[PDB]
Amino acid sequence: REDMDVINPYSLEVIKKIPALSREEAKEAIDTAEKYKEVMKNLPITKRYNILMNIAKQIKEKKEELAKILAIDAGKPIKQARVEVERSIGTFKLAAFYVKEHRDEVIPSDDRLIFTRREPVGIVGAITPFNFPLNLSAHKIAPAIATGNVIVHHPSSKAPLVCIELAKIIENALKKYNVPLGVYNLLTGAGEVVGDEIVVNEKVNMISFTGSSKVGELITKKAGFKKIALELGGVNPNIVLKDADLNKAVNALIKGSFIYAGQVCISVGMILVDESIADKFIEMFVNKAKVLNVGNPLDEKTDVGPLISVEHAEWVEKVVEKAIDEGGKLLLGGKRDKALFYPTILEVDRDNILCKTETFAPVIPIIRTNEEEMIDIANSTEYGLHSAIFTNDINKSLKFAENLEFGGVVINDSSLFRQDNMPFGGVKKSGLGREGVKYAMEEMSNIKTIIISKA
Amino acid sequence: NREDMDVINPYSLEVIKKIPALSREEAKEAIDTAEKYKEVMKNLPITKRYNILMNIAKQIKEKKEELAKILAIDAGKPIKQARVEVERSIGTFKLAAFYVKEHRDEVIPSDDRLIFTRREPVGIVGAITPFNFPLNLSAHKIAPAIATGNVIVHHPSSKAPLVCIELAKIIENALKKYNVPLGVYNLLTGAGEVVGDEIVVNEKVNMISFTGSSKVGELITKKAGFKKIALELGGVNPNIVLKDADLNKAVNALIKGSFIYAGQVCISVGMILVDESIADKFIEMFVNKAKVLNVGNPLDEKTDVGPLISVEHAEWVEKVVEKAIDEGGKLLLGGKRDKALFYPTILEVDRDNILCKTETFAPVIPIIRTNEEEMIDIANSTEYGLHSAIFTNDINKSLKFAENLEFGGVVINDSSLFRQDNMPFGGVKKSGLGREGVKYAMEEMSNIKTIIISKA
Amino acid sequence: INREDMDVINPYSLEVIKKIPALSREEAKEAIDTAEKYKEVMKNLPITKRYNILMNIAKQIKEKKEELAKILAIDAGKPIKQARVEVERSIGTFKLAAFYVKEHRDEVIPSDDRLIFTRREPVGIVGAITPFNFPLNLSAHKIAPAIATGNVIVHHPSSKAPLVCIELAKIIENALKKYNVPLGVYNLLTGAGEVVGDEIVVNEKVNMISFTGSSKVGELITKKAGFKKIALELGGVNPNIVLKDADLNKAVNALIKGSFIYAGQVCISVGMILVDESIADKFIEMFVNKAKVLNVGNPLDEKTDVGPLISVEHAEWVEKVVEKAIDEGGKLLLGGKRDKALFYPTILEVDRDNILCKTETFAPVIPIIRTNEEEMIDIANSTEYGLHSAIFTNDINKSLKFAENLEFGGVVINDSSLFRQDNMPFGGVKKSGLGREGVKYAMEEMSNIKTIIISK
Amino acid sequence: WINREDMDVINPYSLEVIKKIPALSREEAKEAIDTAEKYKEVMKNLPITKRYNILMNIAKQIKEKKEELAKILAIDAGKPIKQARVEVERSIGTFKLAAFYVKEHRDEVIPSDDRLIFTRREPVGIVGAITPFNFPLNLSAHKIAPAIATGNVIVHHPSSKAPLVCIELAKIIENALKKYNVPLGVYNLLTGAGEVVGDEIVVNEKVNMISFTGSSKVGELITKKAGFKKIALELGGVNPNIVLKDADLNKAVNALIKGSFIYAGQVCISVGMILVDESIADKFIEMFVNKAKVLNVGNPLDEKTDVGPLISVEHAEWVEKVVEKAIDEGGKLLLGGKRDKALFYPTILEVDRDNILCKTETFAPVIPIIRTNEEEMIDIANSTEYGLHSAIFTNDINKSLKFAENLEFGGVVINDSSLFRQDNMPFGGVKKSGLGREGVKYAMEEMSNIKTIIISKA
Repeated sequence: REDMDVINPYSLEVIKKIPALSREEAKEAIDTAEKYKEVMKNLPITKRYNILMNIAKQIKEKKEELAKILAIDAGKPIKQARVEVERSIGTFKLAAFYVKEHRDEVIPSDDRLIFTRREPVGIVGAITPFNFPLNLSAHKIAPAIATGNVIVHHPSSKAPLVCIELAKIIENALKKYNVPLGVYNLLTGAGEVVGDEIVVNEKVNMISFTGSSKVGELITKKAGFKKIALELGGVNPNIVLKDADLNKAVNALIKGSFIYAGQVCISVGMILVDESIADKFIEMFVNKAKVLNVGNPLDEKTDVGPLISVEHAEWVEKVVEKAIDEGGKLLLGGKRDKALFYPTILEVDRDNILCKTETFAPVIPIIRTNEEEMIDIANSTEYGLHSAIFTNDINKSLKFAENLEFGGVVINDSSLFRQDNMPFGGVKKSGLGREGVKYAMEEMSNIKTIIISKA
Repeated sequence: NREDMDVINPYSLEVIKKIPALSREEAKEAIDTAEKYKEVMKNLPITKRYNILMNIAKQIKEKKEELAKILAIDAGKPIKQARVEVERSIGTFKLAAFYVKEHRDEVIPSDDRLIFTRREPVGIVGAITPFNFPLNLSAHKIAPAIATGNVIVHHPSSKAPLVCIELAKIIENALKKYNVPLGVYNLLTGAGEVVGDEIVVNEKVNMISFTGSSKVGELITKKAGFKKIALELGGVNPNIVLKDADLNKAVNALIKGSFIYAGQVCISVGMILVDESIADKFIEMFVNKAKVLNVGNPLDEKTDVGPLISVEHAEWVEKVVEKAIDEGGKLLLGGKRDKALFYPTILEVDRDNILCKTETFAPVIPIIRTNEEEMIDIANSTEYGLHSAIFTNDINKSLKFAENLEFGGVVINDSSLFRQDNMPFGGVKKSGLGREGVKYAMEEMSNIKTIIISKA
Repeated sequence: INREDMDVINPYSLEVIKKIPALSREEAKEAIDTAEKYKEVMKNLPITKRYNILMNIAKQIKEKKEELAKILAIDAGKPIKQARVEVERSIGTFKLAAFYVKEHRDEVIPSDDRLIFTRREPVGIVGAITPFNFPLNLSAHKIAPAIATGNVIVHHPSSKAPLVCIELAKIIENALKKYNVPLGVYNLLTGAGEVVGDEIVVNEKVNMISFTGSSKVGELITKKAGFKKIALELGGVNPNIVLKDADLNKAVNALIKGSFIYAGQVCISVGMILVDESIADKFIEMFVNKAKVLNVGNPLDEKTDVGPLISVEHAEWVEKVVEKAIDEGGKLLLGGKRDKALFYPTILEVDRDNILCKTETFAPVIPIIRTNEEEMIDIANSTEYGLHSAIFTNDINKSLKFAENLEFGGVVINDSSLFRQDNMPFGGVKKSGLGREGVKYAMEEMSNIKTIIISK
Repeated sequence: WINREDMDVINPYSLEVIKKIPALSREEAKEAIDTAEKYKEVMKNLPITKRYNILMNIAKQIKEKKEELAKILAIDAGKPIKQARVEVERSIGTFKLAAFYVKEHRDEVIPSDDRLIFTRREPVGIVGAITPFNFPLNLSAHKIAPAIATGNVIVHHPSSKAPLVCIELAKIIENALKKYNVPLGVYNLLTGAGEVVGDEIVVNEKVNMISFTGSSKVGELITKKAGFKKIALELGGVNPNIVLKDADLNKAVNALIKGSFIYAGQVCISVGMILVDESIADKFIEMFVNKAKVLNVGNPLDEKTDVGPLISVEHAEWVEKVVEKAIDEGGKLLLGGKRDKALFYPTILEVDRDNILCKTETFAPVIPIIRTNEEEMIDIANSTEYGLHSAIFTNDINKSLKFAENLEFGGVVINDSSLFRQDNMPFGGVKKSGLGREGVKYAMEEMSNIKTIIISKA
């Protein structure tokens, strides 16, 4: 069927039309998935390894094609798209490694052998975002397959095309190794229908959701008796102490601020800079931001592409307007061409709307402050995903690292840093559970404790 | 200081004393207060946590016989079993002390970056504990919570709260000794549906750790909201006896599993599935051992089986036994009651019997004779998945059953009742979320922080 | 170099395949001095570069699989189907090393006001001395973890089948060049074991010795190595136990594999079979009948099950051991025949006192002892060795009792002693070894821990 | 033999003979090992609960005898009483930690299709423990506690320079064994000449593992004589402590005073040299000498004593000669350089990188200070044959990490001296300073062998 328009966020053209499943169709797919739980649960290690490795092989073989899809559909600059594709290859490969290597444990006992075994949770409901639709899908699908789960997967309608390609890739791997196709199910359509059904359905055993904090919170209220993993967003504070290497902090913060036009859960949300160096930092940072190439994601020279929709870009514009109304000083940008939003920098105080709002936009509030106020400002939000500190001081770096109420603390690089094999996630309203393949596999399985009593 | 709620001796039915019952508004105030102490708990040094935990254990040891007597009087637990529970609780606190010092974080390899993890408290842990092992099951929530730097709001079951009140005084003594504000640990007594519910629902509580009925656990998942959730629920635990089982050993093990604490344990034997070829011999042997059990006063040293926790429960169990007999269940022993004192009761039934899908929390044992190829299916046929057991000397069959039994625990050659306190413990399906055992509970009661140091 | 000093022999035809360099001690010393110059380069090689080199080695091996397999057949006398399996394993070993460079975990230890963490660093120069029998995968098991852990390598391969190691050395050189690493980080040193291998053992610049081969040589190494880390993978007379309740068809098939894979020239090959008296006749008949039909001949033939022993010299010696075994009262049941180095599957029934029960023959010569259960553990543990043991039984209690009481680095239940999953920790106790292999385990042997303490 | 009075035991402060103890012949050592062999099965099969109980009871007895044991350290080892108490407290902790690891140590399961693969740790057999004079109670505990925990029989030679606390510990172990009905033959204290009794433990083919703590010279000879045994060595070094120009000087001085002068410098991780940036060298030296000046040097039984005597007059005389040589080579004496029998006073010299003190482990309160530039420091620090502990004082993130990664040592301490050891951390040296790691959990791994068990499924 051809139900739902898929849009190129740069040109605004309809790229194509895809199926939008009804709630009853979503229920049907879940019923089908349930029938294959036994097949997946019993799939040998060698078979899961082979499937995961073959998925990585196909992605590698179609790397440029997949990167182009990310550029056209997600608006992702082609150089950045290639990086995401490369990461997705790594993710499937690492899950293949862990099928073979994941360790269970033996616990000492007099006259008993006590050991653990991990078994699938059953049906994993994977709900993936528009921004890194390929690698973030890989971060749910790969550990799910690794742990013998059946999958129902709803991708974001804002950039579904790479996920459709991944589903075909998965289907090929499954066919190659004689596994029924019903073990993996891509369900496209409205989030509030298909996504909602995955969350609510009593046959689904676990929800793994990456996306907005608002939606994540709603899931906790509607999911019922299921395991729940949430990877949400935040307003990620990046702190520049008076002793920081300023050139290196600027370069790091340009990346953290403007990669994928700020549409990353760990994008820079606010910069707190010591008053003594604030003028110099601000000048250096604005000057570097000025020279970024803003435009067509398909162009090799493009640094910053469009936001995912005009509707979102319009919303960002109003937020920047509100920020200026509250006394924010515009230092760069604040301009918009349809969905193409230009790098925008303001100096604001800690009470500004931008300090409390995740904009998913290339909009950067800078707060000049004393060291004594920084931790309090950094911790002042309802979120707690990533934070960062730039300093050369051992004592200060450790004090900040301990006291920052965040799932991740980065020293001398921006909040945007994630090494794919590290445990990754947020506290407060920013998440539940940790991702990264090893960690996701642990969430996507249940422990069985086996006790053999000795005569 | 309020005398609101009766506490009952389930053997004599006498009111032992009256304790406070907090209103919802009083529970909210207590949670608000606890919130104030999150920072002090979070920053308590390792040495201080260690010292607090060891001193709790020391105090429990000192009062061991006194605490055991309270379990007998208040929970109806035979004194020999009460002493075992107290000893376990000492171990639980000491193990938490060990882990505060020994729990390991990790380093992830990276070119030109130092990446390592750190565990931090979840914040306020809401601990809701059951009447059946109210001392050690409280220890299994409190000890790891203190170890991981959490503030605690704790609601104990009203059916046997007295030992929890004594433990609270003990914790208070330890906190005073090491100059920690008392507000870091809070015992909130009263109606489960008022105080326990408020702990579950309140937005300031960061994590719920509940042990008790499956029905209540299910409801908690719908009402908790944005919180970490650990649930230790129940089940109808199938115990499987194959053709080749050592029958003497299986009988002895299953007597314990069936009748310890009058079957009021989440991992108590809920059904026995026995091979047809040995069913007659097994059943005769099993009934004959159950016949000689001493039923009576929990304070008596020779007592094997004490009362159920309430008359109300005993009356309900009686009804279920009646219904089981209505459906064709064959009464082999017991089926008699003296107020809350319920006698060991054994029936032969088929897989469709009400007892095969009802958690009775009672000394009532359905036995199904069947064939091997049916056993896994019957075992897996409930909505629950806590513990299962198999008695066999066959390697291939033991592994087949171990893999295929849909349970959080599978016990080979001992009953479902087995739990070593330092093992990961918990259920699948409607029997739980998360694992207990101090090391595992600590992992649930903390969040990971990933720290990345970028090198030149 | 380009010198043609030492004959390399095809053990089937006994023809000289070619001549290779035989390094002098002074040339070995010179090579070790070279390796020393590159310790700093290797120690600082980034993770990505180590990963890339190891994956590229696996890629090239895969691309040359059939060629490498043919070399094993011609040089080691290994039947071609078995040769392919070795090559396949070696690809996996390099790949697994690649993944552990990325995933290996260090730890963080709790401390008030201090961050304490570990860091693994290379031992420095790893001296690898590899055997003739699995020269490719056993070289992979030393080289792959060495590179992963940032060590320089000096490697002496067995002169009895050095050709595949010369090919692996070229593959290593290609990978090093591709990623701009000096070739001096890996050095293949061919020649006499007692000259070149000995220099590696004795040289004070070598930091660790990893040796796989004869127990005699391994013992010598402990006396000659001095102040170095030492890992030894030696042999044994591996006992395989068949209890009266074993699945006989399965035990026979498993034991045919364990007895006759690579003509018994494996450190974990079946050294003796102990069989319960009650089933001894049936077992022996079944085992002899399966052994009878094995195809003995040219390893290049796809049909061949059993190729030649590695030398005429060794085959002559085995023949004398068999003669002595017969002298002692051994009963010849099959074979005993020899054609140059081609030794036919040979089976004797003997008693526990026979020379075969104490002698590692590295040959297709299988002593069978009929006995009772209670004597089995004592017979099995009666040697100076302790590599692998196996037991065939369906009995849980007996399997657990034997597993605990067998004095061996490995205990295999319901498969023969020959079993080794490449990712399991592998090695021996008593005179059979020091340390464990398998990539993750070798990486630990080939690194030193650094504890770093940051005081706050 | 228990009644024999063969060998003098000396108080290093008064030089008085405290008492005379047995010295076993090689043949008596052989017999003790033969007898220990007979109890290998008993120890190997001792239940977890029994091992736990024995370990906890040893800890309980040490705690009940704390003051007495501390006094023995003062009198026999010359250890200031305040430091003796600390050692005793650590030893209680070591036995308790072993108790918890008997219960908590984890084995692993490895994935396999249709196979259950798991590991089991089993004892090495007979552990030959050879312990030093300097921390004779806790360093004995660091070998005994893990050995018992892992089901090994023990033959234990304590240093004859301070054996009395080890005789006391042996009685304590005997009491615990008796209490829990274990034969006394599972643990054997063998006193006498190191070159007789220690040598026999090293060479005897029935001993399965050697764990030795002491001089690097003796450690090296063990590697040449042990043969086919597992070997763990905890040796010494000349431990470099580096003070960068951005260091907190007050903190560095306090930390280095402890590291330099605790137990009169007779610690394997004692400060061996201080490298200090040229730019701050004068200020640091003045502060360091001034704090060292006010240390109380005297009778270890006095509560006020900071520094007691060296373990022997022989050693003190040798140290005197080394200081003389250091001065001959151009070393500038800043403090001390004086001896009263075995009582050696805090001694500080400014020297260059080529001075004898930069290459010599003195086990004495003698501290060479070398002023240099930052870029020379790693090379000077790494220039010895040893590699136990190093330290760096700095507030700079990048520099701390650079030094931490490039210092060729088993331990690197940032902002405390080389003397730091948390008992639960893996502890040991590279180069000539060791093999293996101690710390209960780590020693348990060294003192056991892995068994891999594979259950093949149908």
